[PDB]
Amino acid sequence: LKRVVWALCFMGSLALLALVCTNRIQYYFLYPHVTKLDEVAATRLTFPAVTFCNLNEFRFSRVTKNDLYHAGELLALLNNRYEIPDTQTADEKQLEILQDKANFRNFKPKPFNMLEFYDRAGHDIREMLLSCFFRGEQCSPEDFKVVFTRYGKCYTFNAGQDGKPRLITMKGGTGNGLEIMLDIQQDEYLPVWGETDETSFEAGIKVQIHSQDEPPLIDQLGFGVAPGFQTFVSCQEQRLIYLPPPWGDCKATTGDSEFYDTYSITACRIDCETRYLVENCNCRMVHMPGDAPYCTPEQYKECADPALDFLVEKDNEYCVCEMPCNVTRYGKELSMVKIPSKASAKYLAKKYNKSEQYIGENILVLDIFFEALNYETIEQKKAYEVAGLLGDIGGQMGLFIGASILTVLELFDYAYEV
Amino acid sequence: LKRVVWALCFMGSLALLALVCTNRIQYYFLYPHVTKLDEVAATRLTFPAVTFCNLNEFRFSRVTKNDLYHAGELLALLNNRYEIPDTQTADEKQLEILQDKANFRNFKPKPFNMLEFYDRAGHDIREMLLSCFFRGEQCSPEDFKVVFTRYGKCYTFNAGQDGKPRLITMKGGTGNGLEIMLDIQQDEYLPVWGETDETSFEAGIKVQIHSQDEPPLIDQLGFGVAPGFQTFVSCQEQRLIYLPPPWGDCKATTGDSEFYDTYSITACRIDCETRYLVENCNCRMVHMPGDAPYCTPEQYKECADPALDFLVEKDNEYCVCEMPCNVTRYGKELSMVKIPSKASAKYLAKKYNKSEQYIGENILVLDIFFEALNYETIEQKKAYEVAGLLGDIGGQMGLFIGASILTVLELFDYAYE
Amino acid sequence: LKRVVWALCFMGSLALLALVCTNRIQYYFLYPHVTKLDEVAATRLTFPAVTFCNLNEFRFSRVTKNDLYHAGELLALLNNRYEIPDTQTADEKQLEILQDKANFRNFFNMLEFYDRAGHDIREMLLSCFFRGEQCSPEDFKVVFTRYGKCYTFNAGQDGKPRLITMKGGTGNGLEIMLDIQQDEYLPVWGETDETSFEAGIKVQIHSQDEPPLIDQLGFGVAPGFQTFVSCQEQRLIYLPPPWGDCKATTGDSEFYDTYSITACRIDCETRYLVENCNCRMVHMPGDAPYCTPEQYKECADPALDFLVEKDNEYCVCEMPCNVTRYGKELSMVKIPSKASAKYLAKKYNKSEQYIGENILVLDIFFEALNYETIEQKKAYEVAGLLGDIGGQMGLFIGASILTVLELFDYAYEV
Ligand SMILES: *[C@@H]1O[C@H](CO)[C@@H](O[C@@H]2O[C@H](CO)[C@@H](O)[C@H](O)[C@H]2NC(C)=O)[C@H](O)[C@H]1NC(C)=O
Ligand SMILES: *[C@@H]1O[C@H](CO)[C@@H](O)[C@H](O)[C@H]1NC(C)=O
Ligand SMILES: *[C@@H]1O[C@H](CO)[C@@H](O)[C@H](O)[C@H]1NC(C)=O
Ligand SMILES: *[C@@H]1O[C@H](CO)[C@@H](O)[C@H](O)[C@H]1NC(C)=O
Ligand SMILES: *[C@@H]1O[C@H](CO)[C@@H](O)[C@H](O)[C@H]1NC(C)=O
Ligand SMILES: [Ba+2]
Ligand SMILES: [Cl-]
Ligand SMILES: [Cl-]
Ligand SMILES: [Cl-]
Repeated sequence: LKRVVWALCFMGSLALLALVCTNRIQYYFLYPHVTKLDEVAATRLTFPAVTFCNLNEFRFSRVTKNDLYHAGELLALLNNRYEIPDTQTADEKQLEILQDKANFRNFKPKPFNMLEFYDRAGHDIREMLLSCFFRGEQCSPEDFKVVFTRYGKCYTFNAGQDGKPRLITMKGGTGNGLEIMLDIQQDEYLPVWGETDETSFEAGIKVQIHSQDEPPLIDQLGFGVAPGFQTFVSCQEQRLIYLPPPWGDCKATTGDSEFYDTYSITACRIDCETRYLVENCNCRMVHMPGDAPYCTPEQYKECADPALDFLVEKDNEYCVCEMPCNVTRYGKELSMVKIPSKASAKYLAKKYNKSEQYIGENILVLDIFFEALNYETIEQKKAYEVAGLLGDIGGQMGLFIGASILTVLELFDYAYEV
Repeated sequence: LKRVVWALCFMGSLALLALVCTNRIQYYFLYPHVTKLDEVAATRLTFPAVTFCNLNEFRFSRVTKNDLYHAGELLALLNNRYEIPDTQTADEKQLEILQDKANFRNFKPKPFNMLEFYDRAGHDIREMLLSCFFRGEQCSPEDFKVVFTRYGKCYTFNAGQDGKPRLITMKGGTGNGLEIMLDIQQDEYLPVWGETDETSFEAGIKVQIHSQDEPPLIDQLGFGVAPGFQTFVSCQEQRLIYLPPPWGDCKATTGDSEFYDTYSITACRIDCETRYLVENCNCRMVHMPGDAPYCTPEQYKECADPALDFLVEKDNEYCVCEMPCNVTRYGKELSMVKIPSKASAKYLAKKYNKSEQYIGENILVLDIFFEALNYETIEQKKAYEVAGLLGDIGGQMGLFIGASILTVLELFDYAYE
Repeated sequence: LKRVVWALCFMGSLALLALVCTNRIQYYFLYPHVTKLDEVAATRLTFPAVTFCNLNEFRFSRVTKNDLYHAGELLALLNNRYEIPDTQTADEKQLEILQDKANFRNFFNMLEFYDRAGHDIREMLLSCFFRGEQCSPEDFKVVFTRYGKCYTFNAGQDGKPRLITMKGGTGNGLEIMLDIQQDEYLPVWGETDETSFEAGIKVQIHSQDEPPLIDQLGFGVAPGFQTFVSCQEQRLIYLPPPWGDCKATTGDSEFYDTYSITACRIDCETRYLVENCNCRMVHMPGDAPYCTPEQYKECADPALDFLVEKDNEYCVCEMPCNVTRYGKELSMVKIPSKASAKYLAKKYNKSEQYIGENILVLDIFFEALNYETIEQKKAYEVAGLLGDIGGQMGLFIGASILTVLELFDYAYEV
């Protein structure tokens, strides 16, 4: 009778060992991870890269007759027949100027390049930048690097490219960061006389705070800043460490692109777009990097734009961009105050030779800074390693039947002898 | 002497095994969890449901003499004695309209319904919606579905109700989302001539971005949008998975509500309120769902409001809403640009046959989109499961005394003799 | 041949046990932790303390001739030679007043000057409501910061009970209508260090256990808008060494009852200024002597700036293990509505323009009646290590602690 109770106890114990062991094994092959959040104080923080664009792509006073000829349809200033659209709400002077530039009688077309057009007709930072301050000391427009995006000629402060060393901040708070007073030059905006898809009613700038290791993607990752306010941006540096397969989904390999030195998801997207447009239309857009020839406005109309839209719509499988394992993100909180005060309106108007109306509707102040001298870390950590797996299997294997790998080897010994 | 040192080693080993084993047991019985954060790229994102209200509950030009008679005191247009309050700083015409509407001389009242009054007097989406675009293609006011909230007649885009399929976005950024130009119609706002508790000075709209599975709760979960700016709202889809008892506190059961098909904490809140008001006052407010009769303004005055206030403090234990285990939340970052530009102000003024002053104080553009085509996941994960407990107990049990469950069974066997 | 493969299996098995066991040993000695996020529903939430300053340090109408004499250079209204700045863009009345106050023919405490000349909450506070019930200016406690005379609602200091809210949403919180008094702003005729073009207020939402640090931790609120602030209470629990970096011993400073990272920062600053200049600035607390405007120019400011740059290691403030933080999301609506501008203008005896350029409404509340908890939790405890080493020790060679002791015996005998 005792051998029966022993047989039942050994059988049930071996069954429990079976299901528990297969449980821990399956849990290991899920490759599970859990997250470790930490806050690290630092004596210094590397200030990020700040890219800003004017919402107006190009200045009206800088557009020329040749520009209307080649890119008149693309710039939406002229209709398909090289004639001005509906004149509703058209200033007499502006409409006469445009009508004069669109005469096109005995006109010899000069050579035209999209990057030349954006570079000269775009808003000059030397005119927009009314004042610059970093850590309380003056900055020059030479700190701003020209970057071409979908919005046109844009500028990146502290880009850290072309061998310039990146700036640091040793104190947090509103004073100890970037602080620029900009004039968005609303007088230079393209007149809107007729409704169009490209017609926009916004006035202000668009800013993206990003690491120097990634290029700007201002059309998607930027936030707007409106004239007439001083906007504060409190930043919190975040350092992210992800896990590669089979734990998570990250880009383990450096994967350097021909266009960009360091791999980033932004660089992967704009690289994918660049390759697609170069293959499909044999030309490259203004914002894209490389050595390819830039598109002509005819190529823009008949190939480039429908090609990108078709790439977005047809299938995401062509452009699948994984996230790198080491990522520096910047968190940001926005707040506003009014500019200028009644005590300063006259002084600003006289300082920049403008009317107080103009100052009120054209001046914005951007204040970008770190809230405090610390950074957060978010790390994906492996939850079950092979040492822990063997430890649990050994513990339960020793608890239920008290056997070992040598014991199973001995049972296989008798099986081979049998 | 050797058996004595052996006895000391076995005793100390058995004590240590005792305290370590009870340690792992107690840690298991705390039922602990830890969190798994992950970010997932996606080729498509389901666009959320967007509900907005005008801050002005009902239009002044649509209020009628009968409305003043029944709900004049409730709307704060008339005083306790059904008379207009002080006319201080009242436009002559503006007051003339109200004085004529509140005559009540030889007036034979007609039936009155609160939901009819809000549905007819509230701001019409056909007049507010100056332009609508979703993913660059035009939308109609018919895309917005009417929901009645505490703020009055409100509208939900991509509500996904009545069999409509939920919309998706295949690109991120400002262009590729919902983008509406609204006229908040500040001329239709209730005149404020005298101080009252209900008096408010704000002008604009209130928006809540929420999953289609939940009803809006704009009085608590909404954010404001001011006229004269294009407000960008960058959304981040977050997918949350919680643990039921005994690990955490989540809804293990489906939790069928009578009013709503899907369970949500909001649906639980307005369910608690609706049930409480039906039991105490036998009527429901406009925002509440169901089939009960709507309250009359007298019922609102003498029963509903004090009942809700008594519900907040006295019965704070009475309404307990557990959180569901699988929840889709949307995070948001707001930024603004100025509207309109000087190059467009007059074109807007002529396009909508308004003065530039009006455009300046009445037009707002709302741009709701996903920052990028990805979603975050926040999961509560069990930290100590029974397999790990048995493995650790077996490991320490085998390290300290080298025993097994069969060893203790044999010890009970020898003890049996 | 069988004993040879048995011996090799025991050798290799002991090697595997060695590397796995040392693996768990080293992993345990990393002292790792992982994060636990949780959301806790509550019937009540303790409302935070809200400190706000006007961006304008002191009122122009309250400055007197003596104040111009002593602190004229510091306040930037007068130059080093006690003369008026450039007369470009100067109000005729303001310039006549300043020249008259600067007559300096036949003609001071910093805290008296800030306390009396600063913006009075009794004039700024046009309306106050908390949970729908009226509040008085006496509920705000005066705190002196770098911005000047500032005010803290629900400060909870001096034994006052902390306020609670039993409902979430815009109505059920603090709601104040303020007049920033833009007419009292210092006239700016020439460039100066204090010169600012902003108009509005600065707010910091913080727990009562920590002092305000509004020049660094504040956000702006612009006039002409009602800004809503949705708050989410967060409770953070950190680990002390060797797991993390937290202050296990509170080691509260004499200046403040409860230890906070901010309180440690301003304590270090006060101590440094007392050591180098034998005086304390306006914002600093204690019983120490306040600086004179001459002391400010030649000692205080360069000492503070040099303290930030020269020795950043000197002030090391550890983070406490239990920290209550408040998350916040801002949004705006326009104030006043066209239907309400006239009533406000007449109610407060101002022009409709003045209301447009001076009135702001602040609405601070909890989004919902819950709070988040973020806890650092130990990933490998000594019981788990002994369990893993025991499991692998029993799987690979099947030995025990008693087995190793017996091996020491048999080795000792032979
Ligand atoms: C990602 O960041 C980690 C640190 O956060 C890097 O790990 C360091 O790698 C260097 C080798 O170049 C070592 O000298 C350091 O000791 C490592 N630090 C730690 C904490 O392990 C890692 O190399 C980075 N990965 C990439 C691809 O850049
Ligand atoms: C200010 O600008 C106007 C615009 O052309 C110009 O005529 C005037 O001379 C300028 N004044 C000064 C002082 O430069
Ligand atoms: C435009 O509005 C005015 C009143 O403001 C009205 O008289 C006129 O008929 C309107 N025109 C159109 C085309 O609606
Ligand atoms: C810290 O806060 C937690 C709740 O978040 C509480 O349980 C604990 O008692 C507090 N004190 C310590 C020393 O952890
Ligand atoms: C109202 O404002 C005027 C203009 O400054 C002032 O003279 C008058 O005294 C004010 N009324 C009161 C009651 O303060
Ligand atoms: Ba009752
Ligand atoms: Cl997992
Ligand atoms: Cl727990
Ligand atoms: Cl670790």
